[PDB]
Amino acid sequence: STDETPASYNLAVRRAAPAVVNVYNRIRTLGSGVIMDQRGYIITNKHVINDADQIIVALQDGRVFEALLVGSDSLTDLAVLKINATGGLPTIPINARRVPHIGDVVLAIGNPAGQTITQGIISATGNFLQTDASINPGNSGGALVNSLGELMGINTLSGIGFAIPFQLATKIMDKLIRDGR
Amino acid sequence: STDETPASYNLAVRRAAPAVVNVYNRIRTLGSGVIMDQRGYIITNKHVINDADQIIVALQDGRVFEALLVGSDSLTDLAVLKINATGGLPTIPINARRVPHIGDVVLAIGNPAGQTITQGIISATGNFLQTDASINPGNSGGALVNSLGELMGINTLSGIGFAIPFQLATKIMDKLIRDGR
Amino acid sequence: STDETPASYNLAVRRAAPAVVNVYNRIRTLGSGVIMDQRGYIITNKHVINDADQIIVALQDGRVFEALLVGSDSLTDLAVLKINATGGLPTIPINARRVPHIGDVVLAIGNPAGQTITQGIISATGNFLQTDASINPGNSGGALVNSLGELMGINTLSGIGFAIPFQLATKIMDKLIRDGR
Repeated sequence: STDETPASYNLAVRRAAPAVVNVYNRIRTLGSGVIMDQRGYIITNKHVINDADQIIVALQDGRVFEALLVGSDSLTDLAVLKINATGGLPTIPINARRVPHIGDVVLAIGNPAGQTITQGIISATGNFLQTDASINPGNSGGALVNSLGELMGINTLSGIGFAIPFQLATKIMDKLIRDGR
Repeated sequence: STDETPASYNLAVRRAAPAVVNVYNRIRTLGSGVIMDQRGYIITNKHVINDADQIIVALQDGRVFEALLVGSDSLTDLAVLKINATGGLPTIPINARRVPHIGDVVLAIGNPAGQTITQGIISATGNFLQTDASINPGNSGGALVNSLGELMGINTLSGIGFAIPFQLATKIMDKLIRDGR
Repeated sequence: STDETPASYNLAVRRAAPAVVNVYNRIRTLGSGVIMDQRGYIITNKHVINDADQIIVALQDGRVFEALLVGSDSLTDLAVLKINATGGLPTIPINARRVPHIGDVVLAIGNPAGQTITQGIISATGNFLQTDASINPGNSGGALVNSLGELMGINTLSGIGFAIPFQLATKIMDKLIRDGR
């Protein structure tokens, strides 16, 4: 037993969990969020930031920034936030070439802090992406990733949970960065 | 990440999901079902077909047949249906030599349409077979299969779900084909 | 399909399930328990044994002993029991060198009898250890183990379940064996 290695998805956790953050109002805990790029853009659910006097974001490595709302799309309950990149921001691994398949193992990473991670599969490929991984306020707005750590979706609320396919989330983010809502 | 392959049970989905079908009344959605053989026999739960004026079955590939009730067993809540085989029916993979073991990974495949798939293990080998895979109306009457795609059980209703061991389901089906109920 | 082997965690079940036992009052079913050593010591939840006129323990191999309460810690809801070792007691595999990581696959083994086993991962490493494996009265007081079979925690009550890290459980047990509560 000692020589052999336990089955684990910790690899995906190490690669992806650093990029998932807390999101607060100023002090209340709103929900989770995901760092998408070095520029300092962050995706979260619209309902999380719907009534925020001031928005604060907290990484797992201890850093704490203030975020400004870039914009939101009601239809997808998504919202993009912006923060100053110190130089060295942890970003969510993304693979635009990866094709999500039904039955793929997925971890739902959320940060209501500690950090909570649940495991499931893709029930139905994205309409949105379905998974039997628990999706709750604690991980709403966080990332859904495969065993590799590659972003599959953004966890959203409202036995089956829902995430927004990463391809669509990318596109919505871009269009929100350029135009606004 | 791009070079490497995600952990997935999609293999089992491709092998088994084609054989799981919808079941309707004529238009209401009754539940799920499983194609067992080329002859055109289909297992579903008795409660699904309990009050059907007319029974319709819908495959994932787009075909739609009418089904006639062969018979049912109250004790197992099972029911066998019959449809004309076009020539080329997708059937549920079965291995009579395979011995289900506790801890075996299993996918519960149901078709309330899209098609919903959940993942778990065998908690207790069949009394019936137990699994922590979600078993709900959406997948009641559908198939439970291992990572290979081999039929383990027929999902049934009434944290733990229940499926009827494929060995018993086979036997009950045969006896219903010969005698009736 | 027949040549190939199903994905399974049955290995861990065979190695660990023998050591998980039933716990009764004398006849009511109280909960689950875990055999820790050849001496005949057994960990269970304090709430399970809180009001026991007489305590009985039942192994999976058919043997039935009476147990005496060594002591308990309210804070961890743990309780150590003692039974005469026949010679050949099945004990829960323990690895003091093993470091539990987030994302590790874990089976929650409980014995409300049959024996119920559920699967999940470590959401948060132990405060206590979190897992999305179902933790219910049926498996409260039982073992949580990895794919190897190595004890990770003692399942406890009160979408996320809780287990007491095996390192802490070991220490609490020792201190209860020496002093009492």
